[PDB]
Amino acid sequence: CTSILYSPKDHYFGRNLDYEIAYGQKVVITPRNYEFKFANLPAEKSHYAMIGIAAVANNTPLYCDAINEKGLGVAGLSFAGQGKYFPVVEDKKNIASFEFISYILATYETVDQVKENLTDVNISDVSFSKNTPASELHWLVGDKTGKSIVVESDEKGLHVYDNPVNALTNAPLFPQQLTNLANYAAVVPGQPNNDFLPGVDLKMYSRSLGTHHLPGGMDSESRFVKVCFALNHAPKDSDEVESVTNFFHILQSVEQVKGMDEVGPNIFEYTMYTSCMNLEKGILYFNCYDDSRISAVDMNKEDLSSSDLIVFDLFKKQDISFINHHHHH
Amino acid sequence: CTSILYSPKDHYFGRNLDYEIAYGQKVVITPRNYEFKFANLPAEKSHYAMIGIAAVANNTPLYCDAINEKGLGVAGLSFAGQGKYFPVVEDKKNIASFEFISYILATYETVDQVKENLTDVNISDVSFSKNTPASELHWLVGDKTGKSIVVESDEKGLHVYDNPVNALTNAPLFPQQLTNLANYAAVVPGQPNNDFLPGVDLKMYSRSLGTHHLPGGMDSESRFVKVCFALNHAPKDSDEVESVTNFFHILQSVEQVKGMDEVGPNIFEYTMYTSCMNLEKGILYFNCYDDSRISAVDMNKEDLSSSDLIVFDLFKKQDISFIN
Amino acid sequence: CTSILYSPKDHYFGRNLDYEIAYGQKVVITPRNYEFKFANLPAEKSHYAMIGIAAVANNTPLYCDAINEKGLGVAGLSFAGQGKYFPVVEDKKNIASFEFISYILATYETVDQVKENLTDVNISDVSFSKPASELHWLVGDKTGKSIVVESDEKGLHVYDNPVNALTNAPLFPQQLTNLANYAAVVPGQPNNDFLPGVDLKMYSRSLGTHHLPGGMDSESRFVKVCFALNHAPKDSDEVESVTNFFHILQSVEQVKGMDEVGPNIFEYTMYTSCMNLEKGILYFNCYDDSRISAVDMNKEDLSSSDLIVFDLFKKQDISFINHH
Amino acid sequence: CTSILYSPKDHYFGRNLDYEIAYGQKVVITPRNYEFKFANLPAEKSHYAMIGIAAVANNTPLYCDAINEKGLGVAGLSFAGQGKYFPVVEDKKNIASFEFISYILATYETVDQVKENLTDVNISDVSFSPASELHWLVGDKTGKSIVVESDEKGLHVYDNPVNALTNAPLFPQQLTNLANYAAVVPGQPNNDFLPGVDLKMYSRSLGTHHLPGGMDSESRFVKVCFALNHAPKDSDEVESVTNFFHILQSVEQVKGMDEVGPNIFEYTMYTSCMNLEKGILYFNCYDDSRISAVDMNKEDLSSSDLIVFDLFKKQDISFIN
Ligand SMILES: [Mg+2]
Ligand SMILES: [Mg+2]
Repeated sequence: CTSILYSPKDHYFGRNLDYEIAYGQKVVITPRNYEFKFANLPAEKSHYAMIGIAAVANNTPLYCDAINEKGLGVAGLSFAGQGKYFPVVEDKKNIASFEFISYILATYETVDQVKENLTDVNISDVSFSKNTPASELHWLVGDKTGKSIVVESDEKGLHVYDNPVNALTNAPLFPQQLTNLANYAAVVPGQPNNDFLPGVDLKMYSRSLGTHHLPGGMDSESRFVKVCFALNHAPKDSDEVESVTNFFHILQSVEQVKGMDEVGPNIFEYTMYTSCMNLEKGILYFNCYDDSRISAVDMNKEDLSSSDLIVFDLFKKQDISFINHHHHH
Repeated sequence: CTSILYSPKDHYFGRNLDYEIAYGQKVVITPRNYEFKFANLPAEKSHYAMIGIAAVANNTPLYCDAINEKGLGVAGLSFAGQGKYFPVVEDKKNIASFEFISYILATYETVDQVKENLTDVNISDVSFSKNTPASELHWLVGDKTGKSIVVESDEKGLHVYDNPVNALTNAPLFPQQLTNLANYAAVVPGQPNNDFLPGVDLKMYSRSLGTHHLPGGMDSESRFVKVCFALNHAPKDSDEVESVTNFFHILQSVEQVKGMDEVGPNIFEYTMYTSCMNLEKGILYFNCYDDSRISAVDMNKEDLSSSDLIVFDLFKKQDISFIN
Repeated sequence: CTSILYSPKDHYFGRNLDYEIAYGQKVVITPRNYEFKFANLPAEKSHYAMIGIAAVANNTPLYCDAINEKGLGVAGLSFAGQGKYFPVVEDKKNIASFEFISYILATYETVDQVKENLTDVNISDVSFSKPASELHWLVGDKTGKSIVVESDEKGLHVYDNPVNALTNAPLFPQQLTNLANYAAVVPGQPNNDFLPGVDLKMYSRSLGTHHLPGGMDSESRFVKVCFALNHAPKDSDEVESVTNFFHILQSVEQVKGMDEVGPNIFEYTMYTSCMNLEKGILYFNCYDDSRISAVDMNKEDLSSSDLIVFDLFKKQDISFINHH
Repeated sequence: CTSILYSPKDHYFGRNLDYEIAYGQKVVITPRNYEFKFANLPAEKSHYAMIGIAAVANNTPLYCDAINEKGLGVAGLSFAGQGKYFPVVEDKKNIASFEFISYILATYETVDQVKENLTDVNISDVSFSPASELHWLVGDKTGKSIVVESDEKGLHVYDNPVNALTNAPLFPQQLTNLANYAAVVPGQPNNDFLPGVDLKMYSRSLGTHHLPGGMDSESRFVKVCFALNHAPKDSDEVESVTNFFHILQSVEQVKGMDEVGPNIFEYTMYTSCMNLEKGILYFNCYDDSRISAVDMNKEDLSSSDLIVFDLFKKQDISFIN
């Protein structure tokens, strides 16, 4: 998975979800008066409205990534082999991993608040379904200040990191992702000046030889480095549709195509969907592996004082526009 | 630019066109009785119909890439700094660079036929319009056999290469592109076996560490290596919509996003459009940088006995489906 | 800097010291009855004899790397920007950073002993003059195992070292994670699972090492030396072992001009030490002298009380074959 | 193999010989009146003297690399899978591959002269006893070099802008691959990678993080071009020789890293450094790190007998006690 915060003028938050199997994800709006029943926290019957991608089980949204009506966004990203959750304790605020997005977006408005208010939180090992383990995750949190934090629960506890590059993928731990980034400090989008072999005329046979060592792999570090680069150099001061178009192209630059990421014999991890959520406007734009067309759901076109989940299809078939048809005249 | 021939069941031929500025490209069907007038070749008043992406000037299609009604495909890809064209010569068949796609598609049906009949060819330095240079190009040619050839005119003349990887980008010369692939021979889509430090347990902390050195650059070699990999490992035995979807994802893997390939201060080469042509069906599928939705034009729903160019818009605005 | 523990038969411990400034290093033997005076530890007037590379100031050996008569070795390596030292505190055993090699080698015999007894240790911010240099350490012994000792912002950590090598930054767990990025490297030719069904042009020997790092930076040197060490010969006698040891560190040597640390200022491999743990023999050479020199600790009076000092840096010692 | 021409003040020409088996190589001085019996050229009983590394069989120097008394240098480097030799023909000057170094150094003085005189040359398929596939680096005291390659398309002579050579691929392809490393710098790059982001510049020389360290031919070529280009200038004799050995050591092959068969490894067997001005050969080998030196001009160059010294030596340890 790859998640980004993109700040051309408005602010846009979303992710690729890359995996080998779908889990019934949908587009889900949770209105202000849907009652959240948290495993070890008091129920919230009145809260901020939110919109994101979620599975729905027993009338409960299991969010993958979402934003709330105040312009805060949270995305959960696979963290297998690095994450650790901990038993419920009487002296911490226990948030189960599957409810982290819901609780944060129900309650909080800004990244600054989330950072100061995780000091007494424990990410618990509670799962939604009995006899089933919770998925191992870490989180990107971003807001309309254009800044983000990374939240990781690992064997040394809960950590919150300022995110200087507004992107996140999977393993390794976040400080280690930032160290690896500097290994690419010599990369440039155009042609480097020749300080490699001064006095020699190199055969500059292709454009953008400065990106010859930019990573294109499907692994977590390759996708992190490349999406950081694509995000940093993306256009700015763009209006809504141009911004959304640019956002999808950033995440497409680290798309996982079927065949290239083998996780088992003839089993492939691929980009199942891509979400793009406008923090200012409460609009979720999306497409998926089978449908290249971008779709949009505006949370603010619904009744946010209601109490039931509002659900739309996420996964769609290829929506081809047939320019040509039989000539009747 | 990046071009491929994809053979999951039907055969699909097409390309990314990556540049900084558009050249009036549109979807153009040339029907059987449009009269081709060539600089140094007999006129062809009757020929195979074709569909592809072209600029139109003076009622003449200037094709970027196209397929014909018999399932032959030709794509012209930028080859600046490597291509060389030559003055017309009496002892050769002279094809001007800008007419190469039109001529080959009007006249031949198979890759084999093209190879056989290029033996006496000179790619001439003639340009379409007076006082404008011919663009430097090389070409990928593919058909329904699932095989392709690369055609390159350079300082040593004309060369035709069998293409074992069914892909093409820009510089360097094609044998050099092929040698560079061997530099990636240890890449795998999954996890490698640890013969790097035998006896040590490595922390295989991410999926697909076998692709950690797969190139992701915007330069011509990086795109060639990566697209060869994406094409080789793509699904097979797909139906029409699934095959088209997978085709676009293959070329999406080497898409050039604005900002990443700088060809001048604040001037960027990016993926302007993506074409995907079904060789069996004569259907052209396309999208562009500004419109993610795939559009389709079926050549066989037009009147192929006509004599005039049939033209459709290529570049479109983002076509968002508003759900609620 | 690059330090290794090499275990072909006997056990060899040593390092390249890569820097832009020399600081008066010599070969120094400290006999058993030289009195160590530490800043916050009891004085040691009787202890283990050691041999290594040190600067001598105020009749006091400031070791860079050394081994003791029992076959324990400690090498200090630059850790700038990562190390953190702490004020002396009453609840801990405080070892100053510049005393670490002297104290550990004076007092302990094995890596296991060093590990057990670091549990209450604080690396103090005490200098030798009036600032200490930021360091971390490799500790190895004749079991063929080694540990890494790092004091950082989270305090003191001791890591088992599965690869028996150490360079500079980043923190040791990050160095291990980065190794997995090279899991597909092999010394020979990889099998082609990159483009199955395509015959690649395997044009050079050892294409499996095409992505092996050759940079002068800390991570590149770490990855490469781990590879060279892991694949080096075994079952060798003394001279063959020493020769192979020097070649391993040679594989990651820094040549003047490639590591620019300031305007026309370069970090380069100033010396290379190789110490036989079983035999107490230090072998060395330096940037200006390719010939290997040898000092045997056990050819000295180790019950003595004074430092025994030999020249480290030497001019090129050329054997002139013909004359007149 | 890796060969370089290094021009700090005097000019130094030499190579690493990387292989898995030795072939009786020794240091050989061939004096002016040794009679060269060329395969398909007239014999030469009076010619330039030369010094370098060679096998000797049937009183014949089979040179690997050498320089002559006039400051010309030629190194043969493995080129397996790329080189092609051709049958002896009546209308070309045929030079067998195993005698190319001998003939060039016996006959010519400068790189320009060699270029002019290769126009009608055929590198023939004649073998001394098949012939090993080679290509050649030729350099002189001008500080310039050329690459001589006989392949499928015939004999080619290339100007060498980087004064280095390894093995495959063909030389223009080596130069193309060089440009892939255009972004490498010896120190820290300016931050045009992620402008406005403070990177963790955690190591010195992060500019070289993508510099190749492989044992393969392209890795060694790129690295040695960089090491050679950035080496010190204006050095005196011993300082230059020291720097020269370090340049080649930056691409040396340690036993175990280059597997060419089951427990069979290609490694750096010897390293030669020949001063073009002074006619001195310096050498060491895998088993002896001490540099040895043979001076051609301390011998009788009006002689006719080969003058031979041992090349491979035991590790020459200086015992300080
Ligand atoms: Mg408690
Ligand atoms: Mg003839």
